[PDB]
Amino acid sequence: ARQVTIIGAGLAGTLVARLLARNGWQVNLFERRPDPRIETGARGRSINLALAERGAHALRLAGLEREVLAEAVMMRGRMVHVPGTPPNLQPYGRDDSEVIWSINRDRLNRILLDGAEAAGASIHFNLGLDSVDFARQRLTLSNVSGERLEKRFHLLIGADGCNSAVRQAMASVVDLGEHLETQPHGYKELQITPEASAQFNLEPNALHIWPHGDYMCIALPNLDRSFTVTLFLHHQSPAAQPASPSFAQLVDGHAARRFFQRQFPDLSPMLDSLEQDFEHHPTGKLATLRLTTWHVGGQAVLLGDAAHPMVPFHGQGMNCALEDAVALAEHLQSAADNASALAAFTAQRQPDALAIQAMALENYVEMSSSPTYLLERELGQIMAQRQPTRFIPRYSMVTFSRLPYAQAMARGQIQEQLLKFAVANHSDLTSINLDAVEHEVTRCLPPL
Ligand SMILES: Cc1cc2nc3c(=O)[nH]c(=O)nc-3n(C[C@H](O)[C@H](O)[C@H](O)COP(=O)(O)OP(=O)(O)OC[C@H]3O[C@@H](n4cnc5c(N)ncnc54)[C@H](O)[C@@H]3O)c2cc1C
Ligand SMILES: O=C(O)CCn1c(=O)oc2cc(Cl)c(Cl)cc21
Ligand SMILES: [Cl-]
Repeated sequence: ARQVTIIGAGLAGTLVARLLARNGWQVNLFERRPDPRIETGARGRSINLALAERGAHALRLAGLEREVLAEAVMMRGRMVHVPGTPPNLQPYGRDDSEVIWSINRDRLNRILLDGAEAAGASIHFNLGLDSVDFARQRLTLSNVSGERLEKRFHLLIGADGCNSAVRQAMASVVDLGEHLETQPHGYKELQITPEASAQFNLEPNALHIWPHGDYMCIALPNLDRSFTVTLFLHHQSPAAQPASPSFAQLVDGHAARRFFQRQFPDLSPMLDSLEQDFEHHPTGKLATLRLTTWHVGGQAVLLGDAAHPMVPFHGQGMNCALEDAVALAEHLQSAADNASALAAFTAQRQPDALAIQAMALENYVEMSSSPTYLLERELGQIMAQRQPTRFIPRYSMVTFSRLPYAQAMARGQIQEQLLKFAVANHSDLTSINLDAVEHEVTRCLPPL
């Protein structure tokens, strides 16, 4: 039986542990945090995420989809809250088969842990990777107190998140060709209780957005009708706009309350614990990190956030990480050797990770910050109606299909240019020749 050591019992690491263990690999998975399945007297994490077709299909292959979906809330569409305008749902797809699912992060992680153990993986908690000696094939782990433990390894999988210790260890034996693109927005998680969401008639089966140009709020529903709200706001005000809102200006919870009362007046009354949440929940950091290299020979490989940190504006990081886990297990299972598997996995996934990193950055303006847009959207709908196997909106290709991200991006670019050019010198749809636009669709977009 082939042996593997996985660092990080998060989403990708646990899924790849199950896929490999059920194929007979001897799997040891190491996690810095305690086992979340061991109930303590501490209050649990209300953190949630959007599960889409890529993630759901990965869970389906693993035999875990039904269990995960049993505690997921359907989000049929985007509910945009602009003061004055009544909120009106913008459906994501054609029917309820084209939806996204809101799931509690910790619940997803517990289901994956049970799944990895049921397949035969051994999971070791309270052990964070500190260093790797590639030449001697040993690694060093430690608990929070720094009590060290050394282990021999044969194949090392870094599924240890955006601040990957495996990636840091690889960077000492190979040039990873890392390019870091910092994101000016920080984030803060806030809560809407079930009583407040019901009192204000906040739709449970939708993804909610409060756009505000350079900043915005989003909310995802929970099974109990509470919502987790995320504020995206610049860490600091730029030199060009010193007065512009930023986390630096929000000195305490009371300052945060005044900011919400002014900028998000229909949201502030639903946020009963705004002051406490603001002061007790730390401000998160966002970034895009691109690597030229994801592996060291046949010895180690990165996947998920360890390989390609991305901004969260498309809700695709976990989806991508689960898609990576499937691809990695498939390559490892069937390759001539580990070195061939890792090189093939990297070559296949790198262009797709670059594509979703670029599309995630682009989705921010779509959510937060039109006259030409409406006519383009209108013409796009007719083209999707006339040619449903050729004209598929980029959001649908990314969210509801398994088309490689790079292909979704390439087809999306053709569509965006086609629409932009077609509407360019026209006031309305009546002056636009629909057959000439459809001609371009049949000429430039092969059927899927
Ligand atoms: C604000 C925000 C919202 C998001 N919303 C969505 C969404 O709606 N949909 C979506 O698809 N994605 C979303 N994402 C992205 C998603 O959270 C990540 O892409 C995903 O969790 C990556 O999975 P992973 O397994 O690679 O890493 P992680 O889930 O971070 O797991 C890494 C694991 O490694 C462990 N670890 C770290 N260092 C060590 C070490 N040295 N030794 C041992 N263990 C270690 C960690 O404790 C953790 O258990 C969001 C991200 C952010 C920041
Ligand atoms: O474009 C939209 O209507 C939503 C995009 N999105 C998503 O699907 O899941 C998400 C999760 C988060 Cl955290 C963010 Cl910021 C956006 C999304
Ligand atoms: Cl994301």
